[PDB]
Amino acid sequence: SHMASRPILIKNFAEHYRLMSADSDFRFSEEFEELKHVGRDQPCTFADLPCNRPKNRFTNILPYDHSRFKLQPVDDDEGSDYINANYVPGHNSPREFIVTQGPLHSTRDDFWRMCWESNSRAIVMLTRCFEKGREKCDQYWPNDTVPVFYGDIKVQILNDSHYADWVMTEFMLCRGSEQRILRHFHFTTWPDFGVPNPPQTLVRFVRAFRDRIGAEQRPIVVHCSAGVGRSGTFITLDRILQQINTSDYVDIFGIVYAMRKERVWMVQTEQQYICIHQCLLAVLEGK
Repeated sequence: SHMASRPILIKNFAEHYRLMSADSDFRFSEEFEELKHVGRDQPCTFADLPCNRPKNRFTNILPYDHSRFKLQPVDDDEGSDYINANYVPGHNSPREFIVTQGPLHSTRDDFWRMCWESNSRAIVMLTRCFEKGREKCDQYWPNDTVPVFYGDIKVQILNDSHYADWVMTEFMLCRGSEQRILRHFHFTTWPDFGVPNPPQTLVRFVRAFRDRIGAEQRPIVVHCSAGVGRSGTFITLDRILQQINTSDYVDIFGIVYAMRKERVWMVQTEQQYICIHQCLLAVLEGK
C-alpha cells in the first residue's frame, strides 16, 4: 500500500535507482517532496516553554511531545525533564534510537544524564565540533584519560581507536558506585557541504558500528548538530543494511516516513535521501 511506503524488490533496485535519478532526479525529487508535511502537525509544547528555550540549538528544530525523551524530574525545576531528543524507530525496535541535537555546553550534563537514564551503551556522532568555523557541537567528552564529571555522571576514556573516517572511544561511565561501559562512534569525515563522496565511507562506518554493537537491546544515542539530517541518514542506512539480510524488499521511503512522525526533518535534504539510495546501490553492486 503506497501512501506511507514504497517497497522496492532488491533484485530491481538498480533499475529503480536509474528511473528515480533520471532527468536530474525528477522522480527522486517528487518522491521526497511527498514527505514534507509528515509529522509537522504535532505539538511541541514542552520544547516551547520559556524555561526550555535556552536548551534548543535551533528554534525551528524541536522534539514532538508524543515522542520526546523525558529526563527524571529534579525537585522544584521547571523543565528539568526536558532535552531536545526523541525516540526514533529502527530495524529492531520502535524505540531503538534516541536522536538528539549536538549538546550545548549548557546541555551536556543533560545529555549524559539521558545516556545514563536511557541505559544507552552507544553514541553515534555524525559531526565535527567545528565546521567552517561554526560551532556545531560542544566537546562533551574528555580529550584525554583524566576522568571528567558531567553532573553526577563521571566519564573516563578507557581507550580510543582512530580510523580514516571515524574515531571509536570506549568510556567508563560511573554514577555513585554504579559502573557501565559505553562506546562512542564518531564519524569525522562528513564534508563541509553536500554528502559524503564517495558514499562508501559512510557504509564502512555503518558496517563498523553495527558489527561492533550487535543486536543492542538498549537505546542507541545518535546526533549530528541539529539531530535530523545526518542522524536521519545514518539510521536509514543502518536499517536497510540489516533488512537486506532477511527480506526481498527495502522501503527507504517507508522508513523515512516513520522517522518523520517521531522527529522533525529526519532525513532533511533531498541530497541525503538520494545518498541513502546510492549507499545501498554500492552495497548491492559489490561496491
